[PDB]
Amino acid sequence: AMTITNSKAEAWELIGNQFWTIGRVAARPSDRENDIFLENIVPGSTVAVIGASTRFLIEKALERGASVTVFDFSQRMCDDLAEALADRCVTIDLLDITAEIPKELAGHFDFVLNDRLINRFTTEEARRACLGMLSLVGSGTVRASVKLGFYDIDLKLIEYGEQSGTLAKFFDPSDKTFHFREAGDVLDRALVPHGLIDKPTLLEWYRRRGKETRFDDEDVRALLSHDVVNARGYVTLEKAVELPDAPNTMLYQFSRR
Ligand SMILES: C[S@@+](CC[C@H](N)C(=O)[O-])C[C@H]1O[C@@H](n2cnc3c(N)ncnc32)[C@H](O)[C@@H]1O
Repeated sequence: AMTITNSKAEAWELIGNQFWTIGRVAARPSDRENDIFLENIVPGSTVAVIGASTRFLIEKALERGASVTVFDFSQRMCDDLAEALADRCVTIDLLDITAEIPKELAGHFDFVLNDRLINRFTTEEARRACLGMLSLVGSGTVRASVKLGFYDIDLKLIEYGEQSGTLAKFFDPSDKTFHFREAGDVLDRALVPHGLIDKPTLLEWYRRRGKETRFDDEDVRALLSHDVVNARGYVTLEKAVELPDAPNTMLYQFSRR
């Protein structure tokens, strides 16, 4: 019942294992990218993955010898993941990274990884999230990739919502936040192929997904330097790398010590 405080979790009850079985292939890290997420991580390391959907990244983490805990705010996601890994030794917990971290977990991980999870946030949600990741790692490293600029669907959203003159109703240009459930009829028209998941399932997933903010590189930097994220010590961006396969996707490694 943390789905009361965060109704976005409802969006992922809809999807479950479909995300990595029939979802858009490019919407998860490639083999190479799993490897980049994991560099200099060695057997024995404690690693937290936020997003139980990143099933193959989690599986390379375990194969590498790391002690992996997965966090996700959706019960089905946890359940389908625990099913796919029933033979492996791994901890899977129900948690909302934008909620305040349980004290029993502060500074408990060497690494916190997530792939394009920040894209599932609004700006104030993403600020809270980054704080949570930092809270988890204590003096460890956070590696978080972010997809930059607009999604293909965004381009249909602008177009088909301009012609309709509804664009301002569901898109805020101040920080580039979309409200999908509020484009109404435009959403249906703009939907693009996400692997082999069908239109009814997409539409609903989008509608349940709430608001989402789009980021440019300057936007991710502004987020990381924001007072809310530095409220408990100052943050350091150690590096930022443009990923090979994924779509204009920058991976950011940061910490606060
Ligand atoms: C990893 S992110 C998006 C990128 C894509 N799913 C991937 O694996 O590359 C989506 C996953 O994170 C989870 N998630 C989204 N928002 C969350 C939040 N606020 N707290 C915890 N988990 C969240 C969702 O349940 C979903 O499993």
